[PDB]
Amino acid sequence: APPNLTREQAEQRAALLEVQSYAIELDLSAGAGGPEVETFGSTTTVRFRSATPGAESWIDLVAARVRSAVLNGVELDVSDYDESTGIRLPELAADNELVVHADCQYTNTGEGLHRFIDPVDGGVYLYSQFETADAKRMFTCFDQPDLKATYQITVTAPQDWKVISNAAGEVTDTGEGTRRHVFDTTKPMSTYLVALVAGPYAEWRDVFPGDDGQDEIPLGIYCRASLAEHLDAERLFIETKQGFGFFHKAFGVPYPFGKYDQCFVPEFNAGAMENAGCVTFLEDYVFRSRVTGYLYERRSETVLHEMAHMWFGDLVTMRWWDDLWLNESFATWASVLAQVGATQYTNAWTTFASVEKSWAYRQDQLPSTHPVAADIPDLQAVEVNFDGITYAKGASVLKQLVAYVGLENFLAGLKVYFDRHAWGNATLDDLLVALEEASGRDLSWWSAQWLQTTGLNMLRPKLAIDDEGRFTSFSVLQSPARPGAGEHRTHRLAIGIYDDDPATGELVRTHRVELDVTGERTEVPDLVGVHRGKLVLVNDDDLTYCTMRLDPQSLATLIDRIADIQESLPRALCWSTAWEMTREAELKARDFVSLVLGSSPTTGIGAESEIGVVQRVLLQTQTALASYADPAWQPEGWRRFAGRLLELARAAEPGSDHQLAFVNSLAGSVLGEEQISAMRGWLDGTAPLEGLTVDTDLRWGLLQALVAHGAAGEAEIDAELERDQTATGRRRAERARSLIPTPEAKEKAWQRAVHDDQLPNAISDAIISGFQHPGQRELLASYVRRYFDEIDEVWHRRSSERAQPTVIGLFPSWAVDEDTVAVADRWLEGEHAPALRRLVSEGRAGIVRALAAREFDRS
Ligand SMILES: [Zn+2]
Repeated sequence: APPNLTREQAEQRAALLEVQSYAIELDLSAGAGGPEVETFGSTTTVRFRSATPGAESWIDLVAARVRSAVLNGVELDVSDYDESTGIRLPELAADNELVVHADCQYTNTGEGLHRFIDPVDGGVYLYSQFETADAKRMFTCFDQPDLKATYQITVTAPQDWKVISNAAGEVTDTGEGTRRHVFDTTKPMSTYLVALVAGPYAEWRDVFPGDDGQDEIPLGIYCRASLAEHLDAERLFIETKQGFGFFHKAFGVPYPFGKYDQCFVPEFNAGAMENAGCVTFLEDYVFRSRVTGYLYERRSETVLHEMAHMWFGDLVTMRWWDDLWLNESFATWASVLAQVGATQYTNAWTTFASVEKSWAYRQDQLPSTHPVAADIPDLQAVEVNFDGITYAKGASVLKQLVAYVGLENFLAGLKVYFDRHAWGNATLDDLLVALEEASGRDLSWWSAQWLQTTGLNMLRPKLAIDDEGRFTSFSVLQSPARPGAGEHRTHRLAIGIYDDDPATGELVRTHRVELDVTGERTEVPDLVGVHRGKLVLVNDDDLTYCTMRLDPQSLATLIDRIADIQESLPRALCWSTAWEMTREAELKARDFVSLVLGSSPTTGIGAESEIGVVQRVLLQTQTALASYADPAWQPEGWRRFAGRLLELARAAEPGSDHQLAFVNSLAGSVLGEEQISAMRGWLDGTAPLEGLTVDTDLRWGLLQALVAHGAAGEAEIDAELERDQTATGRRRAERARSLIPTPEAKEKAWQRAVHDDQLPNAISDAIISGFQHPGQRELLASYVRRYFDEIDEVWHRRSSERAQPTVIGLFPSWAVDEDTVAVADRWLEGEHAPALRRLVSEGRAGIVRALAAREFDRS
């Protein structure tokens, strides 16, 4: 039970102490032994200064036992030691020295010095993970980011093992089964950035050739042995080299640490870690299969994300953890800049927009949303106060800060900031000021608008044109931020005009204006007299964080010309804007489906190069068919859609994501005779779609589609169960059982689902998962009113954790009716648990929204 350091405790210790250097010795000789090994030898010698001689302080440590601890000559009383209390340090001198001999535990969790035995070759692999505060599990330290120091690490290793750390080292053979690894003293670092990576790791090497004031850099890659066959080292070294050439130009600071080693470590909890000069990666980035291009891009971004930290995080580190959002956010942004600037992934801002940004917007519109910047009063707070929104929205708003300051200014203040604060600590405000100095902007209000609030502002353009089509006036209307306080933020955004390219007839940008948008209305005089083209795009370049609307004329053009938009970022914004206008009843549902389907499989989404956007659009199109479309037009809608899914898939590249995407969409769609015919053929080899590999997942999905339409019965599911029985498989089979279209099958599920008292929680969700379908609306009418009637008693019956998914999942979002809305209010009358009402409220709103759009579609 390690200590929950508080912001105050850290501030007080930071006030009093200044740490100079750490000397660490570790006995890892017993490490290559078997599971009975539980401890290792950690001897820490720390030199530090105190500015109130005679005061009492404390140093952090988490160990099995403490052999001895000797402050300034005196042997200290370790009899009472507990990890939650560390080591009190009374009678401090002005200059102190502490030596501590202890025995630390290896771990099997993510934290501290983690230990793993490869079940295949029996070899033992060690790695460390110290963020936020696990450094104390290896050595004695003041474990808080603002007491930086240099480290001199020496390890005694089994002789088969390599030992990688922050700095480069030298090895001398001990000839007793071991080797001794002495690593250079490092430059100053925080405790959680210290690395130790020890084992029989496969090892490559390469070097980034030095240039432009940047010295050469020794690079290496490591991974377990078994995994070494699948390591594309060549590729990784090219992407590492692209990054090092980019970042020192951009930042104006050469790589601060000596070499750059990157290790792929087993059982890694956190994906990647930016230990200085020793970056760690989870094993999923070692591609063991023919792998999709999105995975390469994602991996490329991840490598770049950690490399960025060398400067921002490792060279200048925060003071306390409430700047953790800024640290990761900046890195996220820097790595998309690098990808676009120096890698093959020149479409990176598009990916960012459809993946991280879209996700941020989705989260930020729910009632769960919270601001980026949270108060972090103690260490435990970090884990609960910063979540995905923090990071997804953090990156997106830092991108807008870059736009507002201006990129060249921003990069210019980065240099001031890295030089001003290098090998030291720094706050948000320390960086806002550097940026004020570089650009003359006033950012005193910025955090209060963007980091401390929630919700999105809408931007709608207000325009007028003359007989010639040239703007006579152009204003941007900003709406209050919702959900939230309702403030109007300040944006730097661009506006782009798109017109036919005479040579190709494709929509290309013919004009671009940038401006500060402020308050509830902003004028755009740079557009007066400019021809309005065919498409007017506010928030072009996706520089700001908002909800955008298209004018009526641009909207009409889009329906018939979206695939002709030459660039992917503008084309992705319109896919986004069209869906948001469908959600809000400004784009008729039927007209969104027409946007999506296009004239041909070569127009609309059939033409979208971007896999992320295709997936989202396909998913959103289904949602528009099931809920926003009008019942009269809906039967046709589904046929048109499943018709197009089928052609799109029978046209896509063979192992392509796009081909897979069209299959998976067809799977969840409502099908006609041919669709079922072809799909049935795909599970069999009767008529395989070429290149379409059918794994269990896809096979199960295809069957779930077959079974859901009556084309496949219980027997068909049952045999697939013989083909595969797994924890995942039972669930997958259970979902199929629930989908069969018969009241008896549904009746079984409601009771089994709602009422399986003794059913595993895995299975409950899988029983509900298949309980709904776009095409069984008639088959579910009974459960509309009964869910409301029943839920009360299950809420009182089941636990908090179990009950909420059942209410959310079985909420009758399939019945979009005034009747069902009326029933929601009817249920709403009786007093019920606030948490139960909390769900019915979210749930009811979805039905209401769907009904207003159902209506606009009729309009
Ligand atoms: Zn990060």
